Amino acid sequence: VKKLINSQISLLIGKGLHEFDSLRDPEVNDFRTKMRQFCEEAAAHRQQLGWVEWLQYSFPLQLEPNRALLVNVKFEGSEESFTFQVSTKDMPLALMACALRKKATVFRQQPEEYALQVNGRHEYLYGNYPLCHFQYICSCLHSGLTPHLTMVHSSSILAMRDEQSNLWSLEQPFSIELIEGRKVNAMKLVVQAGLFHGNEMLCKTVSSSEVNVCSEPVWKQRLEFDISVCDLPRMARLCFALYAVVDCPIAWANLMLFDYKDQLKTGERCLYMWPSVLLNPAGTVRGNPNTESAAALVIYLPEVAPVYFPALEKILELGRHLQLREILERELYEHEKDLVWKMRHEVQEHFPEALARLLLVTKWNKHEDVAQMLYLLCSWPELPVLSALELLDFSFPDCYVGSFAIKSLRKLTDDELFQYLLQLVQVLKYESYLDCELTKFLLGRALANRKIGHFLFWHLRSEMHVPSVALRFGLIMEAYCRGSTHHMKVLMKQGEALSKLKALNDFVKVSSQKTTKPQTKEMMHMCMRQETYMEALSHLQSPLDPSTLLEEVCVEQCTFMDSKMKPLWIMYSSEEAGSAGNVGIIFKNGDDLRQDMLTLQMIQLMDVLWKQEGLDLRMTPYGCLPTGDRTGLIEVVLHSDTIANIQLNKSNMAATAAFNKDALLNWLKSKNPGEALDRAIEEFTLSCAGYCVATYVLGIGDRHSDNIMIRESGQLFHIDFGHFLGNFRVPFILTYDFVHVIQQGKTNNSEKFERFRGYCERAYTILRRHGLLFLHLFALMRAAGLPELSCSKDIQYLKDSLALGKTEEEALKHFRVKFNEALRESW
Ligand SMILES: CC(=O)Nc1nc(C)c(-c2cc(C)c3c(c2)CN([C@@H](C)C2CC2)C3=O)s1
Repeated sequence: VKKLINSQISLLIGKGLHEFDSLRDPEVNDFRTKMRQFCEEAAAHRQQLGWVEWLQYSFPLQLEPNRALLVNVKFEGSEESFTFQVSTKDMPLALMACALRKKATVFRQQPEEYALQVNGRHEYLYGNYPLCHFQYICSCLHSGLTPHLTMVHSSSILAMRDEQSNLWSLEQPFSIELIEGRKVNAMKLVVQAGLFHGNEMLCKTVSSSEVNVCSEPVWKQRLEFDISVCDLPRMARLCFALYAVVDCPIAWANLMLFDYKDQLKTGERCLYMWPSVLLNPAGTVRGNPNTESAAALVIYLPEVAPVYFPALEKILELGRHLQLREILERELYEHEKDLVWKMRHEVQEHFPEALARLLLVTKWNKHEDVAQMLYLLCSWPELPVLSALELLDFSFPDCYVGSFAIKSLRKLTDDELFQYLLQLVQVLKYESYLDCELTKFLLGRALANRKIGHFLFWHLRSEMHVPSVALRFGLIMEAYCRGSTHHMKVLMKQGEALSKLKALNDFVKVSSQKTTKPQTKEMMHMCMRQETYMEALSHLQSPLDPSTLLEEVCVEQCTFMDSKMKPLWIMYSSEEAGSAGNVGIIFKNGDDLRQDMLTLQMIQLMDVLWKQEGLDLRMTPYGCLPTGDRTGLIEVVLHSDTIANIQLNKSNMAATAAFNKDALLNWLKSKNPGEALDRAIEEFTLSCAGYCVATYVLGIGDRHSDNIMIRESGQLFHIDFGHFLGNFRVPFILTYDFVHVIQQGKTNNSEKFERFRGYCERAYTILRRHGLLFLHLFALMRAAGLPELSCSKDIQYLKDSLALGKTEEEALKHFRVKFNEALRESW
């Protein structure tokens, strides 16, 4: 059983646990033992949670960022149910009271003993919130559906819990010996070397002498750096770059000068290098695992003796010892930097949220100054979440700064954590050591919230094919599995389904090139009807949303789309869920989805920020999740079609039109007869404004009818981008056919069109006020290595699009010019 769990973890993470042992790495060994203990302690705490607390762990509340409605309620094991009329302002407890009173009269004879389950879902309604604060209830109101809920007793919840159990003296200049290499190229070879603290250099870079490409090259020369050994900061990074010249990049490699035990490193080191696109300080500090083919560089760190980095007590001991200040404190010159450092005590006392700027002006290549910074840091007041997100960036590489950022981030709600989880996982790629505060923070939150654990796992699992993170991410996942053996098995079931979908999709790719679609579709179904497929594809939690249950696969309704990669369309049904159980997922394999996944998350964030200000633009933040190498799932939006399909203006249809411009409007009329047409045009108008502003801010062009879809409700959404941040300055885009629907099919309708302009302006001004949040998240995403999110010019695009330099009046003026130009562009 102990053996079995190891084999199950190995299969789940895609890497045998035996491979960790074979490295013979003390840091790996210590990480595994320490974090296993940490995660098993979390498990012990979880298994003794009270039933309400377990609900909060397993089914965390999905809330939104008077009026009457019908609700159907039943009891766990019963066919019979009661339809109640309640108010939107009523609490769950009031609803549960009604249910128990009805049961008492039917059975002929305590609300606090119950929770309301959403039928056929792992989602619950509970707590002191009015019904309309829950996302499920709001979803039902907007779609006009009846909520269906099930009374679940505390003893049933506890049964779920139970079944799911488990130094300063060294003044000489820092130097190294470059011994030799082992490589392939066409010229002479040169090794550039630099000391870095994050992005900034600790001193000038030093080059090696030119040697012929011959060999297996040899140098055996000392490289001496312009910085004392006592002045090396704790997180000092020695970076190398091999290239050829008569420029031709070949390889690079980094390492930390101190090890994970705070000891200065000696002596000889073999650096297995990574291939280049000269210095790359943000690159990983672990060697290339492919030692067969990787070019190596052997070096010698001199035995200066055993020296450790000074402890915090010694650090603090050493350290213990105006209008224009404000005018610059909202890139700065030499005298301005000195002003800030001079008045660093005043920054702590009066301007604590300017810590970042203070950290950027401190001299990290002088230990007394670094010291002087850390004493202020250790009594620095906790900062808001927004400030802490900036501090996670690689520009702030110091470990005490990192620890301070995490300390300020502990007040993140689970909802905020979920929202920023993609970025936080990517920040792990900047980390220097395995055991770190970010990893412990994420694991802790993941074990305290099953939904966070679900998405943490998949973000990590989806990058196990990347050699530079496979070890780190594999270890984190192993640790998590030690924390929840039950959830490990739940995730294995998802993995087994995805394995079958990959095999099925490979068949479809081959088959689609050899026969007709009806024939490929029929053989797809025959493959799915195999017992191994029916079993593997049925009865699992959706990777897109663990609260969504994918029960019985509806083979007859499964198909594939015509796009190059032939993405699979998989439909499900659930008797217990009813119509809400009718859900679809798309499996797509062969394309890099990461950039589009980022775009969708950012649109999702925009939607939350708008709703927080009482602006609902009726967006469609459909689920999207990377699951493996160029593989991911997409949540199907049902009852929708492409603008292209509708604009074909097919005959013998309700949408058929006298002019092509009326095709969209006629389609909406057919789906929304009578008085319902007005709401659909509004839903269309609102969503159009949302996506117009979203694509403008994110710099998304290439917008055509094949990549835009419309729901029968009228809601417009996008299914391909991407292509963002001006990576084909993209203008604001207004399409004539959409303007036509907004104007109710009329040629002149300023009333409706200017309302639409108002929505766009309100949406735009709200995003400007959270401009810094976007900049900080995108900064952290530079860790991901996306082709179109590589440098400062990509970040600069957002500053320009949100006009953060300008005042609100100037920015709004500037936005109105872009809107008007887009209006003129429309025919
Ligand atoms: C009725 C109907 O077809 N409803 C639909 N709803 C959705 C949500 C559809 C959809 C389909 C596909 C093939 C994709 C997307 C969305 C988004 N997207 C990428 C940009 C993301 C993976 C990164 C796709 O590849 S199709």
